[PDB]
Amino acid sequence: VGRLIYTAGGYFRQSLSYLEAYNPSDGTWLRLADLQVPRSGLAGCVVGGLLYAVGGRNNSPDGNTDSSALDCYNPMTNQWSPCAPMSVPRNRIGVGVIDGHIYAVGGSHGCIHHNSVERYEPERDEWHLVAPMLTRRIGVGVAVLNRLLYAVGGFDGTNRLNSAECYYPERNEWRMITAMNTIRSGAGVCVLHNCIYAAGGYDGQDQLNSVERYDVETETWTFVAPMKHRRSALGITVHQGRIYVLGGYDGHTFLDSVECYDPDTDTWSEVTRMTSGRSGVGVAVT
Ligand SMILES: COc1ccc(S(=O)(=O)N(CC(N)=O)c2ccc(N(CC(N)=O)S(=O)(=O)c3ccc(OC)cc3)c3ccccc23)cc1
Repeated sequence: VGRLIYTAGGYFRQSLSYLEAYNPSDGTWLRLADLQVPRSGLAGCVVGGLLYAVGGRNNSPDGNTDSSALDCYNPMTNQWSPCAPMSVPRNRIGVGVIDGHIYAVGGSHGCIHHNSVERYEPERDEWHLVAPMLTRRIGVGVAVLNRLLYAVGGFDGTNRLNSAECYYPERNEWRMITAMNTIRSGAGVCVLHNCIYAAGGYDGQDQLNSVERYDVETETWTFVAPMKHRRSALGITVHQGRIYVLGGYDGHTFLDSVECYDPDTDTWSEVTRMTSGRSGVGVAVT
């Protein structure tokens, strides 16, 4: 009865409003308060025991479906709360937390492919922009390791990317790192045991099940055990020293499948399934 896995938003026929907490130990799902606005291709994160949903794409009927919204969920009260919106709409967004601050990375607004990045301070409820990335990335994967922010893969508006870059907060500058072996957009990126994992995604022709991690020491991307299902636009997070992937699109079907990665045995495996297949969710743990 400790920490739970929270899934918010997603897509099936349209942008979804579901918020659902999964309990890995007893294997159950709990339906929570809906998002005030349905959104797909959003990102989730956690700061001070609070759940945030960032950007994405809503179901607005006026032609403006790209979201610039930031929303806060309080588990203790089951209340969603609107926060200060970002400086620009960011669909297919990537998020990372450093020292209690949320970084919104890349994403898209219509034909605009953001290389820009902004930082949200919960203690001030403010968004301030920082140094833009070296590359424009939508469908980018973001993760944080030792107070450094990594932007991985994506789509620069012309080509799908295998390249990755690193953000140094104390210098406000970006620095390219070693590229992935695989071209990936809409991948699952996270930090587990001092490595940066990149799972699934879309190489431009197929959805992927291959998985590779990055080591700062050797500066190399090496493959690990592949997922049971190819999937892009998947939700990802860590729980109890294991990696969890949620939903996604395999090319024909919006997956309800949920797989778990054991780094000690280098094994993947389905452990449960969501209440309904869906892609482009945001996920966090608290
Ligand atoms: C037509 O089927 C789909 C597929 C995915 C969705 S989604 O609701 O999920 N969604 C919507 C969004 N808010 O943008 C997303 C769509 C596409 C994404 N990719 C683009 C990118 N730059 O990463 S993707 O690389 O992953 C991809 C590529 C080709 C595909 O067709 C075979 C399918 C997906 C999204 C990437 C991340 C989050 C949402 C995406 C909905 C319907």
